[PDB]
Amino acid sequence: GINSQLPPVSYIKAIDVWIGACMTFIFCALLEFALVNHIANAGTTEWNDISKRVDLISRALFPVLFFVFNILYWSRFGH
Amino acid sequence: SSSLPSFQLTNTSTTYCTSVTNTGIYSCLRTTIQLKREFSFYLLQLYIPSCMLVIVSWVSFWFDRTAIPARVTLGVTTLLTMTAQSAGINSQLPPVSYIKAIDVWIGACMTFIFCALLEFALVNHIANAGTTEWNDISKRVDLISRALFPVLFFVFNILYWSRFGH
Ligand SMILES: *[C@@H]1O[C@H](CO)[C@@H](O)[C@H](O)[C@H]1NC(C)=O
Repeated sequence: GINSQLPPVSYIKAIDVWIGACMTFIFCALLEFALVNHIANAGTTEWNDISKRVDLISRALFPVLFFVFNILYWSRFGH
Repeated sequence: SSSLPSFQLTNTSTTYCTSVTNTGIYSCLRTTIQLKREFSFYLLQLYIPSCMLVIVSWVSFWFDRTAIPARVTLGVTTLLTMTAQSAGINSQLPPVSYIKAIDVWIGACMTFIFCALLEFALVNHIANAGTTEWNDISKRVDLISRALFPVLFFVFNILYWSRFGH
């Protein structure tokens, strides 16, 4: 919906960056669950502890990394 | 060079184009400009998104056969998404009636997800048989596709860019 209203140009606009970013953060989010499900299937007690660990990390990792990008993005395009 | 909206001017050239026509021989000057596009934009807008989608279609192979809701949803959503992705792209390409390179690269990703959704159908079909041997074949198909698809895509990737890097 966004892409089909931006004036046609053939160089990377700032919004185009911010779109691909969100596209990545959701791609990684859907990817994170795939890793968790993969290691959780193992019956060993250690792998279960790692599966739970990956979740607990991402619970606060992603909001941090996005906030990092958030800072980087606006500072780059706040001129 | 900056002024141009959609193209980037690389080169200029002053040559002669004096030719001989039915009416006679007329002297002629031809100035020429060379426009090529920024690969950067089209890479981020068109190519990279679909690369993520093809990768997503692969992670259904790393899920076991028993999780039917997992691999069905992954397979059908990825295909729906690609059709939408292709729709957003297709409705901004300048109207032409010959196969563009991007158009090839779209139909390819469309196929790799069609085959991914198809792979699970094969696995689910042979896994229903109670025999332990079919089960080992069911599990084998998964383990292959886990590394088969990324290879075949990487093969196509090589072929594609080499064909369209001229
Ligand atoms: C640009 O034009 C010059 C002059 O003819 C030529 O020597 C050069 O090869 C051209 N460059 C490209 C991009 O081919």
